[PDB]
Formats: sequence, C-alpha cells, structure tokens
Amino acid sequence: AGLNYEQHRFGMDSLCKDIFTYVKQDRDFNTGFYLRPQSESEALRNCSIYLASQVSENCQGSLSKFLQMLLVGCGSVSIFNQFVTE
Amino acid sequence: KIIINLFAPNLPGSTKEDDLIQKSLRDQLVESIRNSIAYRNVFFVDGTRGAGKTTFINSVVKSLNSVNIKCLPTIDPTKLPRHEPILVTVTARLNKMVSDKLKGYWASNDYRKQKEQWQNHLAQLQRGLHLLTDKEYKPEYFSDALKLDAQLDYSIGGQDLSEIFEELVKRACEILDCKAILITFDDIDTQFDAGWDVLESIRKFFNSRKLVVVATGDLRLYSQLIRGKQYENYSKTLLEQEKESVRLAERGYMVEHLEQQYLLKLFPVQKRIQLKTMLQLVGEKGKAGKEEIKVKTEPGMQDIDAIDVRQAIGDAVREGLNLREGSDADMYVNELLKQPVRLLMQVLQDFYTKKYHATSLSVPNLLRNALYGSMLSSIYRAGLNYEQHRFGMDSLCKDIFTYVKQDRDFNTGFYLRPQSESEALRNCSIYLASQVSENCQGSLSKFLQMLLVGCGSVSIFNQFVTELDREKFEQLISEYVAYMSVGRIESASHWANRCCAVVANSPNDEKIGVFLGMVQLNRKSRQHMPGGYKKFNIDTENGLAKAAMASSLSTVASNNLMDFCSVFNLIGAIADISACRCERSAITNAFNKVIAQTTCIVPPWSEAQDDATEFSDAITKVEQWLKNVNEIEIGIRPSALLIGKVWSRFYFNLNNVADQHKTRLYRNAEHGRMASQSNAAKIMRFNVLAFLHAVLVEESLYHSVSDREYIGEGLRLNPVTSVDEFEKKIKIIGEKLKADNKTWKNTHPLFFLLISCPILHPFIFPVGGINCSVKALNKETSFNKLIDEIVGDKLLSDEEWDYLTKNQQIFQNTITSLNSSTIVGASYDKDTPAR
Amino acid sequence: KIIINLFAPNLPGSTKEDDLIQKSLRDQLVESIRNSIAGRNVFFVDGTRGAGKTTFINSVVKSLNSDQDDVKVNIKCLPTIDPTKLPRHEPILVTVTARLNKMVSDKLKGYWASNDYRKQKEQWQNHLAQLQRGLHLLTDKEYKPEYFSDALKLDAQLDYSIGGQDLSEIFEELVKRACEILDCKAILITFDDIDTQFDAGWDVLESIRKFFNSRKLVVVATGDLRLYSQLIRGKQYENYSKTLLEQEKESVRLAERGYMVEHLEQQYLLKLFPVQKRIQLKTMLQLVGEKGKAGKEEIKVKTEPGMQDIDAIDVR
Amino acid sequence: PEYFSDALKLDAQLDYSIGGQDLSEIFEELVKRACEILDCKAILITFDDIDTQFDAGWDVLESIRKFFNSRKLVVVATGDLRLYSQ
Amino acid sequence: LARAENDREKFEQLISEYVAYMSVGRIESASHWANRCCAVVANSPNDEKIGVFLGMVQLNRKSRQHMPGGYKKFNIDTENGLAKAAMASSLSTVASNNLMDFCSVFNLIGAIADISACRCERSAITNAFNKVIAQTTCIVPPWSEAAVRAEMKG
RNA sequence: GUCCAGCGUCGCUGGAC
Ligand SMILES: Nc1ncnc2c1ncn2[C@@H]1O[C@H](COP(=O)(O)OP(=O)(O)OP(=O)(O)O)[C@@H](O)[C@H]1O
Repeated sequence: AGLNYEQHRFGMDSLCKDIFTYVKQDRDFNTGFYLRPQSESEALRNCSIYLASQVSENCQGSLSKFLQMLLVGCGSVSIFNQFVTE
Repeated sequence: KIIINLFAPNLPGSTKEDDLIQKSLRDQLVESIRNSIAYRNVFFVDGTRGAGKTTFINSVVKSLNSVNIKCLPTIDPTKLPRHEPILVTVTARLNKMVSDKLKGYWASNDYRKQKEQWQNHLAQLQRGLHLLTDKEYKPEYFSDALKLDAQLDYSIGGQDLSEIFEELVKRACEILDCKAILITFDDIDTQFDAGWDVLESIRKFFNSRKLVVVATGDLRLYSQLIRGKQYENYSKTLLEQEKESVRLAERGYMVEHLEQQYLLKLFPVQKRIQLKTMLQLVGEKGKAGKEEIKVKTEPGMQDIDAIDVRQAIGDAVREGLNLREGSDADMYVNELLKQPVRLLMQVLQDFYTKKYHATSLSVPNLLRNALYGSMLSSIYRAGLNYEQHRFGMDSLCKDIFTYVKQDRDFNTGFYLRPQSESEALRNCSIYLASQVSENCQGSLSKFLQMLLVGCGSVSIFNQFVTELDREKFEQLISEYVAYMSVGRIESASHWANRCCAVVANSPNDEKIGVFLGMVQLNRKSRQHMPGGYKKFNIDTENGLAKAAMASSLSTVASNNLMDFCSVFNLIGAIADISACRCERSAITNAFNKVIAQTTCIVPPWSEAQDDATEFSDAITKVEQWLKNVNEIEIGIRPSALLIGKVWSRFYFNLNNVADQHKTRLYRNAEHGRMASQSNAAKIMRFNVLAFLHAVLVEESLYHSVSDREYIGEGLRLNPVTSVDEFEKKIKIIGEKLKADNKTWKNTHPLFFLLISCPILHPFIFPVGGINCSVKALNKETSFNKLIDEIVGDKLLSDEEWDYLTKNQQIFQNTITSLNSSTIVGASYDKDTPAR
Repeated sequence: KIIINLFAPNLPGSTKEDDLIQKSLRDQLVESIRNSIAGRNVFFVDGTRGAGKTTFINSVVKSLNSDQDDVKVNIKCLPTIDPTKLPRHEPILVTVTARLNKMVSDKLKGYWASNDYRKQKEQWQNHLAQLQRGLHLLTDKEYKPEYFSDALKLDAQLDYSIGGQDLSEIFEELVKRACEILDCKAILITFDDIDTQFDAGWDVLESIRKFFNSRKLVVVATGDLRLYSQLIRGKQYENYSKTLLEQEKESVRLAERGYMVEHLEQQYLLKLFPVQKRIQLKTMLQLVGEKGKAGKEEIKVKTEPGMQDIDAIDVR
Repeated sequence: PEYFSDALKLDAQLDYSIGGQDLSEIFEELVKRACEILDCKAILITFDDIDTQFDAGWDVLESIRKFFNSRKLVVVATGDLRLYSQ
Repeated sequence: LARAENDREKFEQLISEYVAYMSVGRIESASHWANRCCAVVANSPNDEKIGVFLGMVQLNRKSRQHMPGGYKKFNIDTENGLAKAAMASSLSTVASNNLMDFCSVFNLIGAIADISACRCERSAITNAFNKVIAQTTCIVPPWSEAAVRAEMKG
C-alpha cells in the first residue's frame, strides 16, 4: 500500500503521514479518517486494521498526543477536502 | 418414451437407446443412408455448439452395426497428429478390418490369392504417398510416374491417387462381402485449423460409389473457414495496392460467390440434417409437443413417476427465484430451454443433486450456486463481480448498476428481464435475478435497502445527471459512482442524505423549493409573511412527532446550509432501525444517526417534561413493533421483479405529486381544507401515502406467498391529490380476504408491517393536511376506520380526531408545525381561486 | 467438536494441530470420488484469496493412501517447474513407472521367484517400448513417409482395436495393465497451479482431454479460471486465417468473430471442468456462522498453557 | 525422443522422492555431499546487480526459483526493484 | 421511425419488434390481428387531430362537456338483435394512456374469417358466434411512447 | 346532466348519483 513499514521509528511524525497517504489512495476525503475496513482492495482492507491499532497505541495515557491526533491527523484531511480540492 | 436420469454419468459414452433426445432423427437418417446405397453421396448433420453431435453420431453408427454396410471406427481430426494426412489414417482403419477377417478364414485354398492382392494394393499406395509429403517438386520420380500397370489397367496414367484408392476400396468390399463403406468424421469445433485437410480429402479422394461419408459440425464455422481460405488465392501485392472502396466492395462479393459454390458442391443441400434444439422438441407452453421428455429428480424414482422437462425447470425457476406462476415466470423457462443441451443438462444435474443432498434448505441459495458456475463465462465478459467470499448486499447493489449501464436502458433496465439481444447480457439477467431472491429473502431491512439503493441510484442518475460525448459519459459515470459511494455505503440514511445534494443542484422552472419527494424549508426568517407563516422550528413537536420529524431532516452545505424534508430519509430510518434487536440503545441511535453529526458537500459536477425520558414512549412502541417484525418477516419471499415494480410505481407517483403542488401554495394555504390549496404538510403527506400505496398494489399482484391476486378488475391509479384511490382498494381487499377466511398477515406481509409502523403514523395524518368538505370526510373517516382495523389499535382518540377535521392539546402522535412552515422560492402573493 | 491448542508443545507456525479446518469438506470430496469410480472425472478445487490449496490437496492424497477401494495416488506435478520442451505426458508416465517399479522390486521380499513376477515384469517392459516408438508423433513438425509402414504394421497381441498408432489407446492399455499389477481401482493425478508460468496451462488442458479420458483415471486440478479463460480464448484466435483478419475488418465482422470466440470458450470450460464437480473451500466466517446463528460446526480456541478443554472459548 | 529410454533407468541411490531426470533433486544431493566434505552448516551464494545489462537478470531469477530451495543454501541478491519489476 | 438508409441495425431491430408484436407466423386468430392493427395506426395522429383514421373511426366513451344537437355517446345497448351482434363484432378497445374505442373495418373481416372456417354443426355455431362478439383489449406497440404508462394503468 | 377524481399537452378517462 505504500505506508510506513519500518520495524522501529514509530511516533507522531509518521502516523499523520500514513493516515493522509491512506485516504489519498482510498479516494475518500469525507469519512475516510475513521479507518474502516470497507474497501475493494485486500491490501487496503488489511491496512485499515493495522492503522487503527497504531492510533490507539500512540495517543494512550496522554492528553497532548490526543489533541495532536484531532488536529493534525483528522483536521488536515477535512480541511483539504472542502477548500483545497475545489 | 424418453426418460433422462440425472444421477447418471450422462455422457456420450454412457447413453442407451432409451436415453436419446433425438431418437426420431436417428431413425430418419439411418433409413436414408440405406436407401442411397439401395438405388455426391455425402451427408452433413448440422448442429450448433453443445447440441450433442458426437452422441447422435455414435447412435447412428451403433444402430447400423447391430443393405449390408461395414462401419469404420469413428474418426475426429482434432485428436489426430497435427501433420498426418487423412488418407493415411483412413487406410489404416481398413487394414485392421480386413486383416481380422482374413485370419478368421484360417487355412484358405483360394483366399491366399486375395491376401497378396491386398498386400500389393497397400504397397502401391505407399510408393505414391510422397505426393502429399513433398515440399518441393522432385523430378526423378517422373520416370517412375510413366510406369504402366499390368493389373487393373488404369485408364489414366500417372500416380492419380484418386483412382488408386477407388481400386483399393473395391477390393476391400469383396473381401468383407458388403456393398458400402461408411466413414464418419466428427466435429472440428475445437481446432478448425486442421478441418481444411479433411475437406480437401473428402473432395479429392472419396468420390467412389462404395463410400458414404457422414460429416459433423456447424455450418457457420465452416463459412469462416472457407471464406478465409479464398482470400489467400489473391496476390498480396494486389490487395495491398487496389485498397479503394469500389474495388474492395466488388472483390468481397467474388469471394462470397466462390465460397458458397464450394459448399453446394461439397455438401448437397437435399442431404443436410439440422439438429433440433430442446425448445423445438417440447413445443411452446401448452402446444402439443412433437416428443415428450421426462426426468428423474430424486434417486431411485420409478418410471411411472417422472415430471416433464418443462415442469422440471418450471418448479426450479418458480421456487429458486421466488417468482409466482404466470407469464413472467414462463419467460425465464422458455429462455433456459434455448441454451445448448450440454449447458442445460449441467444446470439441472447440479441443482437437483445438491438439493437432494440437503434433504438427505434455502432453495434460492441452491439456484445461485448452479447458475454462477454454469454462466461464469458470461460474467467475466460482462464485467460483473466474481469474488465468491465478497457476496452480500453491497456487491449486489453495484452489479445492478454495472449491468444496466451495459444494457443502455435506464428507464426499465432494473427489472432484470431476459430481453437483451446480446447473449452475455441475457445469461446475466437470470444469474442476477437469482442473486436478489437469495440475499433479500427472509428480511425486511435488506428488502428496503434494495428498493432504495439498488433501484434508486439508477433512476436518479438517468434524470438529474445525464442531461449534462463518449469522454463525458464515463466521466460522469466515474464521478457519480464514487461520489454517492455505491457499493461501500454505511447506511441507508447516509445514502439518502447524499441523494438530497444530487437533486437540489439542478435548477427547475420558477425556482420553487418543492422537489422530487423533498421540501426545501427555510433557515433565515423573511419579513412580511401573510397569515401565520413562520420559520420551521423543531421545538414545537413533543413526542413521536419530534422523533419522526427528526428522521426527515438533511443538511447540505453549498455556499449556504440548506434544509430539506426528504421521504427518502424515512425509508432509511426504517431500514436502519429494523437491522437488529440485540440492544435497546440501537433504536435511539438511529433517530440521531445523521441529524447533527455530519455534513455533505455539493457534488463536483454542479455548475456552481424531564428532557431525559422524552423518548420513553416512542422507544417503547418501536420496541414492541420489532417483536412483530421478527416473526412476520420470516415468511417473506421477495423477487427481482417485485422490487422492480414497486419502484416504478413509487417513482412515477412522486414525480406527479411534485408537479401538481408547485402552484397550489398561494397565501392562505394554512389550514388547507380545499383540494385546490396545499402547504408543506399536504406535500409531505402524499409522499408517504405514495410509498405505502405502491407497496399495496404491487405486492398483491407479484409477491410469492399469495397464490392469486386480490385487487380484482378495474384500473389501478395513484393518489396524487385525493385519498380515495388508496382507501378504495383496501375496502375491496378487506371484503375478499374476509369472505375467503384469510388474514392480512398471511397475504400482505410487506404492507401489513409497513402500515403498522410507529414512525410513519404521524405523517399519515398531519394537522394541516386533511381534506375537509361535504364529501371528503366520507372518504377520510372510512379511511381512518379502515387503518385502525388493520393495525388493531386506533391511532387517534375521539377528541383528537374531532380537532383535526373540525375547526389546545399536547399532540404526542401528530406533527403540528409543518403546515405553517415556509418554503423557499414560494413568494406568497396570490390567493386561492373560488369555485 | 473442534479444539485448537495455541500452546502446542513445539510452538509450530500457524498452529495446525489436528483436524485442520476442512475435515468435513475433505471427507465429503473423498466420498465423492469413490462413488464415481465404482468418462469425465475432472475435479476442480478453487484455491483463491491466497488459500492453502496445496495443503488441502495433500491431505486428500494422504487420506486416499488408506482406502477401502485403495485407489492409489501419484505425486503432485507442478507444471511450472518441468522442462519447457518436455510434454506433460511424460511426467505421469515416469511417475507411473517409478511407482510401479518399486512394487515389483518389492515383490522379491514376498516372493524371491514366482510365475507372475517373471511374466509381469517382462510384460510391462513391452508396453513401455511400444509407447516410445509412437512417442515420435508428438513434437515432430513434418510427416515423413517412413512412419506409414509402422501404421500399417500390425501386432497380433495387446488387442489394439482401432488401427494405426493412435497414441490415446497405447496409453490406455498401459494404465489398465498398471492398475491390475498394483491391485488398485484407479490412478489419481493432481495438477498444481500455473500462476508463475502463465502459458503452462495450455499444454495441460490439451493433455487432459486427449490422453486422460478413461474409466480408470481420475484427476484433481487447482487454480483459478480467470487465467484458464484467457488461455482458451487466446488459442481460439490463432486458427483464423491471418490474411482474412486484415481484409474483413469492416467493424461488423469484428462483432461476429468476437461473439463466436466467446461461444467456443464457453463450451470448452463446461466440457473439461463440469459445474457439478467444481468444489469450493469454505471460509472461517461461513464455518462458524454469523453471531447469534448456530450456522455450521462450532470451533473452540485455547488461550492459556495447560487450559482445560472444558473451558475453551469460542473462536468468535 | 531417444532420451526416453535413457531415463527410466531407476536407481535406489539417494532414494529420490520423485522419478525422472529433474535437475533440482540431483543438484540438491550434490550440495549435501559438499557440505559434509567441507564441514560447514550451509553454503552462501552471493549475486550482484544487473544495472548495466538487465536482460541477464531473468536467468538468475529462474535459477533461484527452481534449483535453490534447500535449507543448506543462503542467497544474497543485489539490484533495484524498480528495474526487476519491468 | 427508423430510416432505411441512415442505419441498418436500428431498422433491422425494428423489424423484429413488428414480427413479434403482430404475431405474424403464429396466427392465433384473424380477429387478434385486426385488434393489433388498430394500435399501430392510432399511434401517429394526423395534423388536424381528427378521430378518423385509415380504416377506422375513434368513438367516444365519455360524453363531452356539451353537445350542439342530438349528438351523444354511443350507448351500445340501444341496438336491437342482429344490429348489436354486428356492432359488437366491430367494436374494439386499445389500452393506452387512456382507454380508447374504435370501429375498425378490419374487425369485420376478422369476424368473417373466424366463422367461415367452422365446418361444424349448429351447436358449435352458437359457441363460435359467441366467441367472435366479446370485449378484447390490446396493448400499445413497444415502440410507442405510452407503453410504460399503459402497462401500469391497465 | 351534476359532483368528486385521475392521464396527457384544453383534450381524454374512471367512480358515485
Ligand atoms: N442423447 C443424449 N442423452 C443424454 N444426454 C445427452 C444426449 N445428447 C447430449 N446430451 C448432453 O449434452 C452433452 C453434449 O455432449 P456431446 O459431446 O455429445 O456434444 P458436442 O458439443 O457435439 O461435442 P463433441 O465435441 O464431443 O462432438 C452431453 O455431455 C450430455 O450432457
């Protein structure tokens, strides 16, 4: 699928890039950031579960990491769809 | 009598005399062969692919081997080596036949002379066989060519392989003591590149009167074989140069004349035999068939009990597709009979084998498995889905769209009739119809999804999108499929919200806010409203009216937020609620699933009172309703046609309502009593009557559990403005069911469940949308009484019903604010005409 | 009941344990073969979604090695690893003789010398040498006149009904002789995937319908039909006259030729792999069923080392 | 065709799993003998990139998927996937 | 509807529809053919929109708003014995956007064609006569623009 | 004839009386 696949070097830096490089291939800017397994490609359906698990691990037990996911991870996708895409 | 056993090998090598389908033709051909030798002498058994040609020939050969003719072993040029001349193989078969005869003579006083006569003839053929092998002319054989033969004294000099083989057969016949020899060629269907060598050998070598040939194959293939070989006699330099239209037109004619003349000289037309198909043998419908055919569906079935081949497919189709007996069901079985017998036999041999194993059910599951395997090739060429494990509601809703697109008939292509002229699109309709009747059987939530998603997407696109040419067509097609996201939807309610955006963008005349089933209310207050007209607000409604009105709200964001009141949303909520009964909180998550949790953008192609237990009663009624649904819906048998017809009526009904109300708003439409004045409550009232009306008529006529229609004679219309058309039919149905000792639940399960739905009841009787006149109340009161009887509980009390008809109370079951709402683009300046 | 122990003693990969997952399907298919053997016996096992089709087939092969009607089974032959110019007729023939040769060499242990031992071995060598001579007419490109003498040459033994070489019959006698020697009822052949080498399928499809049509032979082929359909359709255009293709291309004959080629392939697939014989592998969802429904057989999973089977929890 | 009689001269040596003149099984026993003689657990085969002339890379791939599949052989290939895919 | 020289597949397809619709080659009944012929010729009105046609004339089922003199609707019940029998053998109805009535002369020829092939006794004459005079409806042709509405209302 | 109602783009058609 083209996402990050290094065994280490996991953090806030790569997760936001992975989310935006997944919706771009899924062509779903409306509700694509829920990371749901509804897709026509077996590669993409396998990536949806992996991505969802990574989110719950990173922003667990902290407040700032949660707020970063709300803004950077999901805000960028929704902002792009309404304004830039036109 | 002909009886076919399904639990048998059913192969050309394991068929007996009582199993053949063309027994009449076999006797006709055998007599003709005997007559020809008793008084170009070649036959041709015409038959399309998979019509059972080898099986027929084997019967002909075996019957003649039971006026004395010796039959050679059957020869098919496909299995032969790619470079072996036919004359080599045929003379090899003769060698085995005569040698076995000579050995039986044991010691022979005078037949030893015959043996050396045979050996010399075979050696003579061997010397001259190099003519068919040489790639270059070799002149040192010329002295050998000028060798006079002292025996049989050939009139014509030279090798002349034609005259040598004519002698060879003549000596063979006397050894075997017969008067004819039969050479049987099988089909060249698989590899017709090597069928040319057979044709040349027949034309140039088998010309004697002691040889009779029975060819086998289909003529259309032979036409393309010969016509292709007639183009290679031209000089390529000539075809390369004279490439103008006039010369090409004349040259093509010449090849056709030479090609046709070739077949007449090879296979005379008076000898041709055409293999009848299955439809011709059993006739059409009740017409007396020329022959009767019976099968054995269960193992061990005796000969005395056996069902007709028309009935054998008749019950399978009428049960697998959940389609009622009639002309519509007879259209499918007539088509299945036209398929080649190999394909037809494989479908039957799979369905009845699996079904008996299950019995040792879900019959439609058995039919879909059989058709998918048999008609797999047509699936691939049509571009349909072919993933077995991905079968479900989502895949089926996309296959319908990708089929009608190739059918180029958006108006009525979702009926899945087998009417397309393309063979692939005719083998896919029977397959798809088996898909709908399987996934949709036994559930109401799945049924409503098909009626909305499966057929709604097709009709909406054809009216509001295609009016916007090859490059643009798939451009809109690609844009529309992804934007509304068919095949990956999340819920019917979310789909309906996306449906609001598509309809709204396209402008209409007078710019009135009324649309196809949706009313565009107002968000910003406008000054100087006559009467009590004011902005719509959701706070006024208290109980079930507040919940029901909430289920019919959708917001679209395009330079300005817009509010509609769509009937499509109600179908979504009903489809969403009845999904499961596992949890109680599910039936309150559906009310507020989309109301204020998401926003929809304009499509790209556009040109530009404790306040905590308020829902304690509405949830309670809905919870009790799900008890009835979970029991009645088990006996539901929807069809691929029933869903198609209900949408056709429902779609037509909505389009009429939206046109006969754009001009009936005026200034004093509030408290609308006269039929000439309408408000936002009447418009939304008929949009839910129309949905209920279409279910009533079409379910009665086409649904499987009802054996005979109950509507009766007379025209069937729709309630565009009045209500008496809808109440008229219920009264007729009420009497007929009562007189026949029957109940609604056992004949109209789809209508009974929908009419007794807590969500729709507030919309049926809005406050401001009830006709009032001297004659109207006769229809309304009778209609109100009839509905309360079907459900079993009266919806409205005496004081409630009195206030609706006649000129303050806490209405827990009716909308009180819609009639006073203001619709955008409706500039109230006119007045109601008086008459 | 089905129990899977995650804490297997050796901690193997994939935790196969016992009974696998398709024990119901495996016994069903094996029962189906025995019925037929007691013309066309082609079984198609569809391995897709990256399934372990080879693992399932080998389970069938191993199961048939302990059989009441003891229909012995050959070894799997992948068409993508054989030499390119070696016909697919040879691997079965080599596999048959190798399997047969061990048994007759093992007859020495049972019987140091016997009448059947001396006669069967020399009879078998006669059949093979018979096939080698006729093997010349497979890869040859031009019919030399010398082979005519052999075709007219007659053998009083081996009971060759149809005259000529007729390589189909020569193989049939060899198979019939082998079954009697090994004391079996049928010889089973398995064909693996063709995914790695696309074109290897055609030389197998034309070998099933030419030499493997017999009463005492059963085959089990795997793969997917998307490649097979494209393989058959490709070979149905190569017999059209090359000149005709550039001449009659007036946009009407293109439709006629396209409609006819799709007809020939459809009748081709139904001839080799019948619908009634095609088998499909159940998935986990279809085997445990949807939640709230009993569905098919239930499955239990262990979660801790030394966990009693009385407490194993459902897989869902 | 004359090699048909050359084969079928079956030998019990090495107890081959399958009959025939397959090179893969013969090469495998060749490696096993060499490992015993050299007293090494396994043999490592190292290839090199094919950037200069990538037509020769096909013969490498065929000889890896057919003849190098034992547990005594480790293969280390070098190249560029963007070139191997073409 | 479909030009002969502009297109061939469209014209050839239109032939197939006409062969099936008129039931040519099946010949269920001569009267059946006559009823179908009414639908074909009533599809295309003339410029003046008069109710007269090739061989038929379009009668009125519902009386119009007002009448000048003695003009009125049909009221078939007025006719006496033999005249009613001839009348009913000529009346026909077509299932279209709205129900329509005709008085086609081809129906009269159809009636003669059905009776004249009897070769029976008096008992079968009474039945065959009764079968000729009845009410028969025929749907509009597929190529018409009112097919979908007629299928629903009818 | 009257009244309600339904199709078509005033015409046509259905029901009650
Ligand atoms: N007389 C028959 N009795 C029973 N089944 C029959 C009969 N004829 C045909 N069939 C069915 O139809 C199939 C047609 O097979 P058949 O090989 O005869 O057809 P074909 O297309 O002419 O092929 P071939 O290339 O062998 O000539 C049979 O396999 C069988 O299923």
